[PDB]
Amino acid sequence: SKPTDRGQQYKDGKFTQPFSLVNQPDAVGAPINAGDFAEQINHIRNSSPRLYGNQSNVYNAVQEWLRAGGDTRNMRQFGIDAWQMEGADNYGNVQFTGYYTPVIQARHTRQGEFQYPIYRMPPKRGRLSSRAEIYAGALSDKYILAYSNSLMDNFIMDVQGSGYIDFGDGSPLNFFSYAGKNGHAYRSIGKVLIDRGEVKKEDMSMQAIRHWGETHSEAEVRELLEQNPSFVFFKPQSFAPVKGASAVPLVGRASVASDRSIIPPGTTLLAEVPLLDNNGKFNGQYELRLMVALDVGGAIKGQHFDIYQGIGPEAGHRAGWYNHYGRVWVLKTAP
Repeated sequence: SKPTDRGQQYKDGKFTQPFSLVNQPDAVGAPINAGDFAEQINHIRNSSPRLYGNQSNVYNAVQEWLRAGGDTRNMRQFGIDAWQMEGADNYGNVQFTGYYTPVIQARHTRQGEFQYPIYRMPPKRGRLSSRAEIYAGALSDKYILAYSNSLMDNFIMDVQGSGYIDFGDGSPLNFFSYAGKNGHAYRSIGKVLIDRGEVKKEDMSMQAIRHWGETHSEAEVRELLEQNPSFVFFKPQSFAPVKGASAVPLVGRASVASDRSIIPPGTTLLAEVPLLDNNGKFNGQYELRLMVALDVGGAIKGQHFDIYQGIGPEAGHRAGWYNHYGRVWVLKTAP
């Protein structure tokens, strides 16, 4: 009837439309990320001047409001309208998932836990080998770019097509991009997990696949991954800050991926974000933050938001691996 296990709340009435204008958002206090929000807007200003010009009236009003105190009760003084989203259940519970930029730990030689090679493009002959054959050592060692400490991390990098690598020697972060693919068509690992009853369809995502790997043995991970005979090859690439589809560098917890047809890029959002414990479970608390839609995702549709958590392990922990719920108000100004 009315579950609360994932952060759902029912104190804002029943919604009859996708967005509803409220006199004052049901959120106490001020956003906690004013600095990050400003930094995010500055990135839009410099990286996407066209988008900035079109939304500047909103950003300016929000900035003025924040400097004056940022309390949600004083938003109207600045012409800021708050449109509450009905969410996934028409009770205002907005579906939230998280994503982040992983930093793969790797070494130049195979040592200790680092035993999973990441490859550059081999000759056409070697490209014919399946993932299983490659895992078995079908390719020469001269094509190995690095030895990671996680087979699952390598796969997630395969799907993404690129990834950041830390060799642990204090040198600059390494970036590797898509160079090519092997001669085998890919198969969905997520579909395999869904068919096996291991992961729920609605909770399926790259993060969910990541969590499955963490809760399973090396043999089980390898067995699963081998169900996809495709394999990806990479090449060194000059470092570039993480950007969303909008081409704007993303600021952790100040940006989201959203459905363009519902929440256009550049849209300002005030959100009560559900916090998670060490097991990825809603811990009872929420954080009031401002965020801008600056990315998209293949499975991020409707009123579902994918919060960019940032880069590294901490961002990874905050990302979670299944659906959670918060409240969101789209901020706009009336002419």
